[PDB]
Amino acid sequence: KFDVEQLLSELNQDEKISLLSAVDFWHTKKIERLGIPAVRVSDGPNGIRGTKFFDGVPSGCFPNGTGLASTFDRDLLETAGKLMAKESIAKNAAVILGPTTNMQRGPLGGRGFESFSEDPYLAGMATSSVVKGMQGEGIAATVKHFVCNDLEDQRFSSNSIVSERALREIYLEPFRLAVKHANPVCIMTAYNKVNGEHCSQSKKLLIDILRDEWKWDGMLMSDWFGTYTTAAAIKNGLDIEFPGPTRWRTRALVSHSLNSREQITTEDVDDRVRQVLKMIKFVVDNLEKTGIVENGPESTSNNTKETSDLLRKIAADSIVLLKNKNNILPLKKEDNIIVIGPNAKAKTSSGGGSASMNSYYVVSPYEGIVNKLGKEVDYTVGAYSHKSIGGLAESSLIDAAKPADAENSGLIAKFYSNPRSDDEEPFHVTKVNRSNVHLFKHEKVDPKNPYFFVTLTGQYVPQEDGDYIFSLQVYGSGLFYLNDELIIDQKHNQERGGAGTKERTKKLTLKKGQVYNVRVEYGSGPAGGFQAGVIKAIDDDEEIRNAAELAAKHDKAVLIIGLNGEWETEGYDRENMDLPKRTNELVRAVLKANPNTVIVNQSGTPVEFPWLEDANALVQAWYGGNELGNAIADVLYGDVVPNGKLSLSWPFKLQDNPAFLNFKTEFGRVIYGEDIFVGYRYYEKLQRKVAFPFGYGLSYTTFELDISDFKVTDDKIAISVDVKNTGDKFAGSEVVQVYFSALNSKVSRPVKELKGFEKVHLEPGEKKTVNIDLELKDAISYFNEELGKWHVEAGEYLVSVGTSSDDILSVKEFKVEKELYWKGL
Amino acid sequence: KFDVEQLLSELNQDEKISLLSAVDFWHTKKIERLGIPAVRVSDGPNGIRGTKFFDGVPSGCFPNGTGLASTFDRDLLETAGKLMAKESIAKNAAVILGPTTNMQRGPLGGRGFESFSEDPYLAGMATSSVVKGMQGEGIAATVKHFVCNDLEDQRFSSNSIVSERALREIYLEPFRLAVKHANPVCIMTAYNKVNGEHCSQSKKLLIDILRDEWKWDGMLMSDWFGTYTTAAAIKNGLDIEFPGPTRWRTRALVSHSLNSREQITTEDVDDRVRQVLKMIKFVVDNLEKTGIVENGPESTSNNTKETSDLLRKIAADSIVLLKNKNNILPLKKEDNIIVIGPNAKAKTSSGGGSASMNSYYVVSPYEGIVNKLGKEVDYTVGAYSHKSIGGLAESSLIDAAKPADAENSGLIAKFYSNPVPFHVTKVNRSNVHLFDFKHEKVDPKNPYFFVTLTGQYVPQEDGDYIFSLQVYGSGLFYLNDELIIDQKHNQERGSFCFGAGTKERTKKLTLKKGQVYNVRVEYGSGPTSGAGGFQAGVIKAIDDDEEIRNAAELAAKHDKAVLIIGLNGEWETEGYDRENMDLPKRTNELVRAVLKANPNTVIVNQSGTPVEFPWLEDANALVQAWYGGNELGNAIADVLYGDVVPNGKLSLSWPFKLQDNPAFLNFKTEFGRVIYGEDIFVGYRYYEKLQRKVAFPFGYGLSYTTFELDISDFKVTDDKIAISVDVKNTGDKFAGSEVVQVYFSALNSKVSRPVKELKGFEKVHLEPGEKKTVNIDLELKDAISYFNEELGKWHVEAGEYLVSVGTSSDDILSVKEFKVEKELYWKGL
Ligand SMILES: OC[C@H]1O[C@@H](O)[C@H](O)[C@@H](O)[C@@H]1O
Ligand SMILES: OC[C@H]1O[C@@H](O)[C@H](O)[C@@H](O)[C@@H]1O
Repeated sequence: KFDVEQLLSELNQDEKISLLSAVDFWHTKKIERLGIPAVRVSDGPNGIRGTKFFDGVPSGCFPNGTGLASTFDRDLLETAGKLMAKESIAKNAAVILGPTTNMQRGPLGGRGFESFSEDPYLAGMATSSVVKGMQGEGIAATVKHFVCNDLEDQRFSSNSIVSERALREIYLEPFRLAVKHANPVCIMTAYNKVNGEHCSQSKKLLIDILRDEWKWDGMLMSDWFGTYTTAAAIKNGLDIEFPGPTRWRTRALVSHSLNSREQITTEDVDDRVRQVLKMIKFVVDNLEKTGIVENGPESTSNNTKETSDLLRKIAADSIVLLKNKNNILPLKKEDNIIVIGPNAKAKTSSGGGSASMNSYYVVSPYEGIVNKLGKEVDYTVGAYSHKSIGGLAESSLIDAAKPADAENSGLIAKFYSNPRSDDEEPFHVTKVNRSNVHLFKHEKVDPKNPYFFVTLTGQYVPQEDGDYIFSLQVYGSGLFYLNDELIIDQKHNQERGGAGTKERTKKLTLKKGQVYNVRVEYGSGPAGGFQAGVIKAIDDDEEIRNAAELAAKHDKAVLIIGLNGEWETEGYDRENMDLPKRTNELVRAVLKANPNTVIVNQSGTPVEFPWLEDANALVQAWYGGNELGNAIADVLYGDVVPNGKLSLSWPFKLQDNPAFLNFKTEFGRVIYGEDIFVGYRYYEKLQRKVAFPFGYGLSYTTFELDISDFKVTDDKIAISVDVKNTGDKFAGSEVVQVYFSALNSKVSRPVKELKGFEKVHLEPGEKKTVNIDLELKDAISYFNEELGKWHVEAGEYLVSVGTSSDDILSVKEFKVEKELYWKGL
Repeated sequence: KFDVEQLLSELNQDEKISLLSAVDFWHTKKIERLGIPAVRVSDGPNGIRGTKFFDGVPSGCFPNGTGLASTFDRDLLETAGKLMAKESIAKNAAVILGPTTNMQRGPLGGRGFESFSEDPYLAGMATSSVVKGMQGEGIAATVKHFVCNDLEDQRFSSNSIVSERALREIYLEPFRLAVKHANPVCIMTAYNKVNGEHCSQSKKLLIDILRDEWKWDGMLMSDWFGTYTTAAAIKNGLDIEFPGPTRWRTRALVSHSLNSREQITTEDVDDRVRQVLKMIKFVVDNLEKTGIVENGPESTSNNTKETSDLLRKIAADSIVLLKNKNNILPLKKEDNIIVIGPNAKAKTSSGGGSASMNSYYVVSPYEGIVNKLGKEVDYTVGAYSHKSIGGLAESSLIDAAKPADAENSGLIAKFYSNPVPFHVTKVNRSNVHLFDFKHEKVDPKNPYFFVTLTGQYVPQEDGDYIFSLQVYGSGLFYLNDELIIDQKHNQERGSFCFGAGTKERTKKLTLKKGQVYNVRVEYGSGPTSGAGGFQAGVIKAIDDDEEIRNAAELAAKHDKAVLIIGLNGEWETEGYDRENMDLPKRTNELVRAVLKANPNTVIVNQSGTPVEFPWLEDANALVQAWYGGNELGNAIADVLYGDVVPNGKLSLSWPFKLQDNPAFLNFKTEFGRVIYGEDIFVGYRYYEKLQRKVAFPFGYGLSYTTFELDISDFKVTDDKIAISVDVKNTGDKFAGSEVVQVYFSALNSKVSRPVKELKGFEKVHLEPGEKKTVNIDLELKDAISYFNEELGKWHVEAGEYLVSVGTSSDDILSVKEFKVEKELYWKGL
């Protein structure tokens, strides 16, 4: 018993106002007097960070959305969201800030890795599965970012200018599917504008569509700081401003607007408060099922074998095999192999930003291979591809003459009020594990005028002789000292490189075995952050040469390449679709030296493979979460048979893509020039060849399918597809994909549209039948912009059933006589 | 060598934003780096209160605006300007929040008293004159409130709905006249809306009209808290938010708006900042001439004879003699008088609100007469008419074991952060006004504190005493540590604190003459149940029926009775409007009784706006004094006795009955709106068009001498009208001033006009038999235009016009016609 209307009747005006914003970054407002508790929310869509970045409680990191979507497996995505709920309860977060489902209208989007698919049906069913899995556990979902936050560049002001047809068919559509099938408890409004109006105060989006048309009854929260007005946001449907303390909705701003008849009425305030109360009721109603403790502690209690195995399956099923000539794959355990490449020993579990977290652990691909084979594995780096140098904390000690324990590994961070007599004391001390230090709450730290200083210390011991490059990045100020000798100055002259500085570096000749003193004196942000790193310097030409040489001296090479969460991050978009640095040269040399090299690529979004024609085996890993390396091993050796399909089009070159010319905010606007033609919708219409198309992925076995039954009423389509593993060696899963085409429509349309899919597991020689039933209106409508309505048009239509958007294997023609106009769900 | 553009180029973005709001109730932002000092500003339009209300430095209270305009004396008004400036310097206020020129479309307006006149011409010229005086002495004026802040009711939300023609002709006009002749340094935007949009964010008012059309380059400040958006107020031309600390213009609100492309660009901000820079430049460029000292102290250095001379004079010339049958006046020293009435011994210097201040002294009328004759004068109170009961601090002592001295005369006030001491201040005024109470240990954003109020009280009489408590916050009143008055439990809504505080709660007790009693008031400030305030008071109860009789009989045994009546600054105040035009309580019944027993009585009324005199027909001598400021009593004497020959003329129409007024049915905010239904027909323009008779018509007042005039030269050119008027004091006993008023009529206009409109005036002082000539020059377009709403331009229409020269709107003595051959349409100034 938490009663929304009786509480609305009992709250005073000031309490009403106080419910319309969050208290701090993660919490709503407790109202002891009426039994209304504070609710914790937490990022993000691929696992749960909890209440802090710096010194964060470790957690279960899932694979990233585009990887998730590539499973084409609702049941699994549903399991995944169920796991995300357990991870959340472990952090005592009653509400998750995920899934994310904006749209990769082009490939360069900085958060492209974080959403699901360029296809609105796949995005919407992925979204709907994850939310259903979260909410079945009684943890609330927050679908974000509503809507058209499809690039990062200047997102707070960016105006997405988009027709009502593209808006309905591509960008609103995954939210519609999620609402219709999963009823999320919350939605987060976007930072941007749509057609001139910030989403967070758009009556069209937040009220006309979400409320009047869809009848969705959940709670809208702003993206963080993504509120832009006092009264209009309240009038126009933004239920709660995050984070607190409130900027736009103080008691004085709000009640002054009420008393002065400016814009809003008490009815507007109530309407927003009611919606907050309903989200609160969902949380309180599930407290018995979840065990959430208000302002409770955060643990690593979900860090179990059950969780590890599941994160492993999810990661392995995300992987997409893109090429496999000559049976390079699977590898045999007895193959003589070398592992090469910049991503080989990296732990690229996620993209950057709010979706990232602190992990229990991350298994590198190298380690995955080591674990697989149960012994040492030859290795060479081949080339570097980092955006900035980190790795200092990850390879440092407090006192070198003590063993590399967990208690002794890392750096000590000592916080100070002043930068001081011998006798000032640290007001906080933390063991620092990761080099990038992100800021953070303390009583000696003034909330929004936060001035403090960090003394970061430890010992670094070189494992090889030669040159080593040290680095510092600060937002604020700091100085780097090695053996109490200044080596890098980020105090005196500063250059912006997005709020903070450019990396400054110092190359130094060091000696294997010897203990050097690392001390970094940092100055608080005027809330801040910094990164002191170190990397062993290499001779790039010689290292390419070496990797080539080594590759020639082994049967097989495994080259692990790609991008990382610094190249793909909330905050900015990519400049280009290139792999970094000398990667491409590394790859050319290795392919020349051993043509039977398997290439495994980790990225959230497409990259150009210029050497593609010479690459005989190519695997798309994605960013795999905690178990990424094990999952990769599973696929390479065939303990998992690759079963993922691309959730994205993979064009040859950046210029081929439909958003090539409009993927930048210029004069504050982004024109959606391609209209409905996004992803494969674009490339099939132009008949432009791509490297790999939507829905593509190979297996180690072969499959065949046909429509084995088909029926249409005036209202419905039922289709039965027979699928069979025609191989005699591997069991495996195939993804049946159902596309619709209009054969004689008055209106321009995509060549075909995904409207169904089923994933089916088959032992060698096994045959199964999957059923796919849809209401016509789901399958064949388009949005009629002039009439302001969806339209099931009379005509002839074709269903195409296949294993990719290209690989169509069975079709059926049918007729539609019953025309229908509609709105809503 | 303060260079507006150099500074604007130099300020960083956070410095820019910090300029767009004030730091506290009274100061702008110091930018030390750039030698931009904190400008102090101060209320009000009739005297300079200074930086605090409670425990405030005493000042020179001028008479209230309707009084001032009644002088019809530009020179004298310009002189009061200078005096106001000098009083401003004494307080280290570089900027004055005045003059006030909203418009008495009806008589009931809470701040009716504060403005000048229902006449756009009179109010414009009074405004211009007062402003010229102020700014010749280098102190900046702030003409307020722009615009249509014409009742008090719900004024933060009130939507003044008014045609463009009325807007232009009546409400905007006095601002137009002030900008045109006087160029005030600042203007203050009104709290209210005009046709659906809050003044403080109306592009139409603040930019299209004020900037684009009039070309005025001053700075716009908000009324206090009257900002309602972050970005739209910045974009639509509101230069600075008052008071600090900012609500709508925090560095975060503004810079988030800018960075998120929400509504405002950096241009808009520059544009605001710039105007602010100019106001500051004015102040800086006059620091030598004025000697103002940034965050300076507050002195009473101007409490001087010279200054008192002038207040006495300005007060004297504001008085309007309305009736004088049978030569009851001037009173003669040898006359046997008794002074009677509710306002005889009271000190009603001003109207209520931000116009008020702490005075050096107020000479009551009773005292004024005492001073003139120099002997005890017989008196009886006659009746009470206070709205609420005060007095308690005034007539009390810290220790009963001491004499009635300076620092023993008051109560002690102690301030705690917990209920029952950061500050201790000795209190002499019963109204404890905490609105701008500042303190190191008080949060301006949340002013949470308590007051214990203490001292002892000694009654000079035997009977019932009525005690009173009034609060905004919470209060408890104990006499002798016994609970007598409860303002904690079940509060009601009444008129205290601009209508926000409590109804008066009182306790009748029996007391003993000379007996010491203990007074303890325990007060919680506003946040505990704006900082707020409270009032504890006491008054001697009277037999109300007997007290009338007593006065009536006493009046009968004297040659002449002097009956002092009217309102005061609790009946008439910022914050709410009057409910009716009635004299308070048993006042009328006193006058009916006194008039019947002694037909030789002079009534002196004090009000800022009209009241009904239902016994008008029986009163033979009737004088209107307004609210006279410090020298109010001495000025009443001067005119009563003929040392000043009454010379004021009414700034307002004075109808017989409230129902008679144009705004009878729409002088209340309803559904957040006020429909200005009478359109241009405001004041005399209403009455003359309806041929409705009034008790006393606009521009009316008597003398103790007689006058005649005629037009002795009349010339028309293309742009100008020259008129000459010969005026003679045709009496033989008294020297005096007559006011020549010049009105205009359109005779065959295509458009409904008023019967005539005030367009020029002159005051001329004439010894018995003296004749003089006065010369009025006016530009044609400014005399005879109406606003053509359809074309959105002023129109000088072809046809015939009539000029009426008279000594009131109802006493035309001479006329002249001219023809206008060719029309002109025009905008601007
Ligand atoms: O980190 C909290 C939130 O902040 C914003 O930066 C992001 O756009 C959201 O996706 C995220 O949930
Ligand atoms: O004191 C500052 C301001 O206070 C407000 O209450 C009044 O409306 C203004 O006229 C005055 O100048």
